[PDB]
Amino acid sequence: AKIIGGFAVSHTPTIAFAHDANKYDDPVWAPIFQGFEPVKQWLAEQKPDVTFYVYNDHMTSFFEHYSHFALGVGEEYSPADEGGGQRDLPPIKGDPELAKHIAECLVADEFDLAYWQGMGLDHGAFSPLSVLLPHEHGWPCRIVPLQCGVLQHPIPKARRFWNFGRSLRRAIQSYPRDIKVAIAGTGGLSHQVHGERAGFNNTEWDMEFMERLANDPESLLGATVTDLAKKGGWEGAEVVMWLLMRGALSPEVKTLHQSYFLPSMTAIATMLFEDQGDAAPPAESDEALRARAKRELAGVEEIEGTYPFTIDRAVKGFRINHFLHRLIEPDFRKRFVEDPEGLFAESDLTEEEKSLIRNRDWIGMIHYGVIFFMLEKMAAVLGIGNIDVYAAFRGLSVPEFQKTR
Amino acid sequence: AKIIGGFAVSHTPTIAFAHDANKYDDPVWAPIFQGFEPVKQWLAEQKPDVTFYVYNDHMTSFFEHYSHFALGVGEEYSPADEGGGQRDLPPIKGDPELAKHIAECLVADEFDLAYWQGMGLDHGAFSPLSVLLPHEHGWPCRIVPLQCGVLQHPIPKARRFWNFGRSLRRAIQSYPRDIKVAIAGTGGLSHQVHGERAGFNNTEWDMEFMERLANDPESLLGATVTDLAKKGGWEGAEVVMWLLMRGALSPEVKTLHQSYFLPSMTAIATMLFEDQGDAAPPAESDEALRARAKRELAGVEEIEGTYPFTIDRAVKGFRINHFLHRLIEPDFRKRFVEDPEGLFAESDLTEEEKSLIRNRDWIGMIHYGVIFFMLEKMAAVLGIGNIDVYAAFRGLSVPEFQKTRNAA
Ligand SMILES: [Fe+2]
Ligand SMILES: [Fe+2]
Repeated sequence: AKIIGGFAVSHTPTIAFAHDANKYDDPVWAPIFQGFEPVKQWLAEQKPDVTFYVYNDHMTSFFEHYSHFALGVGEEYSPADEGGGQRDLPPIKGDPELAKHIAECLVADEFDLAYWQGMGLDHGAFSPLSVLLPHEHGWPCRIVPLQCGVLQHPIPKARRFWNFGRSLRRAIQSYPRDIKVAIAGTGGLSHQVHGERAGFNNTEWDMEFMERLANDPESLLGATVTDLAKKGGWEGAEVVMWLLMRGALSPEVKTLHQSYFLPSMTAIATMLFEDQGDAAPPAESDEALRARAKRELAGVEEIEGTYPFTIDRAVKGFRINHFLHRLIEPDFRKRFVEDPEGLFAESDLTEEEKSLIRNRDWIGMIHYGVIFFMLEKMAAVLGIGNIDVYAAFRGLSVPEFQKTR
Repeated sequence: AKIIGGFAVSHTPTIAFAHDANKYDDPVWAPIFQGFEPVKQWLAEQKPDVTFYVYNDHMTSFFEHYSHFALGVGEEYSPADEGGGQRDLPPIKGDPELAKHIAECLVADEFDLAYWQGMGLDHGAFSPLSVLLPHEHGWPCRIVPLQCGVLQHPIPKARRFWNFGRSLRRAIQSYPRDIKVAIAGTGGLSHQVHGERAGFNNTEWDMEFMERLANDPESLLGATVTDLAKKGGWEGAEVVMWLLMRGALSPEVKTLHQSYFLPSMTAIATMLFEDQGDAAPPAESDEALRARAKRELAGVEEIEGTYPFTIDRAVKGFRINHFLHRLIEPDFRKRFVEDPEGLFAESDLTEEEKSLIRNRDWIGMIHYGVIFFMLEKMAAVLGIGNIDVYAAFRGLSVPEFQKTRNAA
C-alpha cells in the first residue's frame, strides 16, 4: 500500500536483442545500457514487492479479442512465443490479491476492465524487465501487468488513461497490506514502423513530452491521437501509457533520472520518478474506499449455497476450468470420452483436480472453483443431463429433485 | 439512425432445444412459443436493418481473456461449438460500420471497450434468435453483438450498464445512415444453476423487475450484485443486461407485450418495448456528437505514409492478419517455411492475399490492411531483418535507409 515511485522506459525488442546478444561492450549499446543503470540500481535498493506494469502487447496474446484495459490477475507469466520461440527467462510471479483489490476499486470508479491469465507476456514486458531486473535465478519482485489496447482505434482518450492512473493510485494505496509498489509505464518514445513514413522521429517533441510528463502532466490531457501521431510517429502515440503511470504518482514528483538515445527506429528513453507521498489527505479515506470497493458483494456470504466466481476463485480454478474449456474442441472432447487418463497424464491437473473430474463430483467441483458453465460442458459431453447435475448439487436423487420443481 | 424499440428475452439454450425438437405443439411449450409470437411478428413487421444484441457468453468464446463490454466488429458470426458441435444455422452478418461508429461514440463518452471478430456467437445469441427470426437461408437483419462479462466479478455496477445504454442511444441515433435499429437485452430472469441453492426461482421478484424495468427503470439503478442475487438467484443477476437495453430506449416506452413461463430451472420471460422517440432535443446534437466522436482522429489523413489501424481496416485485413498471427504457433510457422502452398490451400485466404504473402510485398500488405506487427512475425520467421521491411516501406535500398539512422 505504499507507492514508492515509477519508471518510464521504452519497450522495443531491440533492447532485448542487444541484451541477449551481449552488447554491453558495444560502442553504440554501451552508453544506452548505462542509461538504464540508475533505474536498475533504484529498483535494487528500494526493493519493491510488486511492480504494477503498464505495457501493450504487439498483436501476440491479444488479437481476435482486443481490450482497452486488460488486468493480469494470474499466478505467474512467462514469455510469449512471438514467432521466434520462447525467450529463455524464468516465469515472473503475479499478484492475484493485489489485482483483485485493484479491479474492485477500478470498477467502483466506473472503469471497464478485462481480466486475463495463462497467456504469455510479449516483449512489451520482458524486453525492459530483463534489462532492469536480475532474472538469472528468479525475478526479485511480483508483477501486476496491465495491457493497454493502444493499437486498434478507437482507443481511450489521453485523459481516460490519466484518470485510470488517478484511480489506480487510490486502489494501490488503499490495499490493506504493508507493501512497496512501483509503477512502470512502457512504450515510446517517437517512432513509426509502418508505411512510407517509417523511420520518423521527433527528438524535440520527445524532450518536451518528457518535461511535460514530469512537471505538468495535466497540460497533455487534451492531446488527440492525431496530435501525438503527427508529433511522435504513429506508434509513438502509445506514450499515453506513460500518462497512465504518471497519473498513479504524486502530483509533484522528483525526476531522479532521464536518458535518451536514438540509434535506430525508436527513441529509447528512460525516466525515474520518486513518489513524493500526499501533500493533503485524499478526497476519500482508504477505509471508505475499501468499503466502496466492497459495496457490490457486501453480505454475499449470507446467500447460502452460493459460490461467487470472483477473481480469487478464477485463479484457484484456472487449471481445471482451462482443461474443461477445451471440451469445445472436437478432438479434445473425443479423447476425453475415449481415453480420459491419457489426457490426464499430459495435463497440468493436480490429483484432486483429476479425481474431481473422475468421480463426476459436481458439488465438489463447484466448491473447488470450477465455474458451472464448464461443468455443463462436461455433463453434455458425457451424455449426463443437467438435471442429474442440479440434483447432486442439492444432494438429492433426481425424482426427489423433480418433485421440488 | 432510428431506434424503433427493444425486446427483452431469456436466452436459455432450453429455448433452442425445444425449437430444434419441434415442441411447438407440446402442452408445456405451446403457450411458451405463443409468448414469443408478438416479438416475432413485431420484428417481421418493423424490419430493423440491424439488431444491437446484448448477451453474455457462457465461458465459450470468452474465458482466458474476459472483458466487460466486448463489441463484435466483424463481418459475420457463426454458432460457437459449446462442446456439442456446431448448431446447423446460417451465419448472421455483422455491421462493422455501425459498430465502428458506436465504438467511437462510447469511447468519446469514456466507456472502456473490447473489440472482437471471428469467434463463435454462442446460445446467448442463437437460442432466442433462432426462435424469433426466420433463417432458412439467411437472417433478416444484421447484428451488432455486445457481449457483457457478467460472470467474473467484479462486473460493472448496474448504473454503469444503464449509463452504457444511455450513451448507446446517442451513438446509434447519431449514426449517419437512415436505417432502423432494434435493441435486444437477453438473459434472466430468476434462476440459479450452481451450488446447494441451485433451483432457486422468485416469480414475485421476476414480475416486479419486469414492471419496474418497463415503468421506473431508474428505481433499479442502485441495485448491488448481492441484492440482485438474493432476489433472483446468482445467475438471475445477469438482468443488468436488460438495464443496458432499457437505457438505450426512450425514457418512457410503450410495453407492447410481455410474457412469463417457468417450466423448469429458468423463468422464461419476454418483453417488447416500442420507442417513443425524443420529447426534448438531446443535450448534445447529432451533428456535434459526430464531431466529438471524430475528434481523436480528425486531421489524421494529413499525415502522409500512415495507415491508421481502425476498426474498418481490422475487419478488412482480418483473414490475413489471423493467418499471419498463427506464425506464433510452432507447427504452423514450420509449415509456412517448408510448405506454404499446402498451408494456403487449407486457408480461407483470397488469391490476392496469398499473392501478397508469396511476393513478400511489405508495403502492399500495409496498404491492404495487414498490421505491421503481423508482418514483423512473417519477416522474422523468414530470416528477413526488420530494416529490410522499413527500407521496402520507404522505397529505398537497405543502406540508403540505414543512412537515415544514427547507427546501423
Ligand atoms: Fe508498444
Ligand atoms: Fe446468460
